[PDB]
Amino acid sequence: PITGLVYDQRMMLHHNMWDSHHPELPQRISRIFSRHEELRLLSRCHRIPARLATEEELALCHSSKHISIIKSSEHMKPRDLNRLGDEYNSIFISNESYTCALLAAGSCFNSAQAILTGQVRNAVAIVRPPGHHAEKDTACGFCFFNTAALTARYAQSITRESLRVLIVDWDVHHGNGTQHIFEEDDSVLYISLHRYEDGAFFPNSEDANYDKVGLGKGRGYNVNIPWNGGKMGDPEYMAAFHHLVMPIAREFAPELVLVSAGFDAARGDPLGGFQVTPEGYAHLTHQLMSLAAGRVLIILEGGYNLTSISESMSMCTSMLLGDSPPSLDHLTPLKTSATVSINNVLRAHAPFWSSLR
Ligand SMILES: CS(=O)(=O)N(Cc1ccc(C(=O)NO)cc1)Cc1cccnc1
Ligand SMILES: [K+]
Ligand SMILES: [K+]
Ligand SMILES: [Zn+2]
Repeated sequence: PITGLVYDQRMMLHHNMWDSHHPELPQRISRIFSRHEELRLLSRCHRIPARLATEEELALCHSSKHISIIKSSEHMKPRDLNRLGDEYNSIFISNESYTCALLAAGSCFNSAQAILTGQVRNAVAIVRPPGHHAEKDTACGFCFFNTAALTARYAQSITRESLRVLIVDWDVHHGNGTQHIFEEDDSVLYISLHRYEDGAFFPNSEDANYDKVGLGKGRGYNVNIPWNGGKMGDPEYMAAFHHLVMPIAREFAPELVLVSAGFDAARGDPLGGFQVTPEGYAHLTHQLMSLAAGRVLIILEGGYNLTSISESMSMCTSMLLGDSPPSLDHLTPLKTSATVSINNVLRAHAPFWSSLR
């Protein structure tokens, strides 16, 4: 009945030296941590230390060239850093970025290890930079290494290769990197909910559509729930969990649940344009706690309204600690396009999941 929490101020050192107001701010993590203390949640958790991921651990998911390039940025001059960052889609780099990405990954490794050895039941990781857009061979969308994907593989490395890991990605953006890393893998089930807009929303790829179900042995093990034409919120997310996320997850029967918990679908986010409430995130967390004997690790991804992410992530930790879910508002009828989205995923995944028939 113990919840772990990892937070390390050193991850604030990654910064944008040319645009100091860039939304992926150092204070994202310190604000979430401060709100946990304000709400007296922090002292209810067992503190798990951060550590650096090793280069060998990074190789679980990333190419040696990509590791070596990001590693080399630690010693680069500002001119090198600016030009390297511009080689990627939506990346800024400072001399501290590599170490910060290592600490984000190693923090989650330590948290997964604590869960899998029975030291804690569940855990929350207040980490940056985020991970889910990072691919095998490249950085993207504020992410250098794929923390959640690396954690799944690390979990398998300390248990058995076939350990069933569910990754639920509720960041408003598609986790293109996580999908691609596990696209041919049946041991890691990837379920993403994301604003899609027929491919017009970042990261602007049809890879995020509902018809991408995985490849090879991973056919059926990639579930994309894409949202189009609507300011989605609690009713749509609750419905997707009831009809898709939870039935598929229960049938998969994961042994560990990782949440790529971005909070950019939250009410107030400057980029997501959605209205998931803090009580909504609490209910999503509480539902996931019914899987894998409660072995759930919540990993911060995106989310850019400092107040919204602080309240939202704190409510998730409150759920991990065993507090009762706060009451949702009256769930309005679903946006018509949300019903269309859910039906499209149901038709795409009915060949693979008997719980959907
Ligand atoms: C800051 S930006 O506007 O230039 N942006 C870059 C960006 C990359 C990744 C993430 C993230 O949270 N991923 O999970 C957020 C932003 C493009 C954009 C435009 C509209 C909506 N979303 C993204
Ligand atoms: K997502
Ligand atoms: K997969
Ligand atoms: Zn995001």
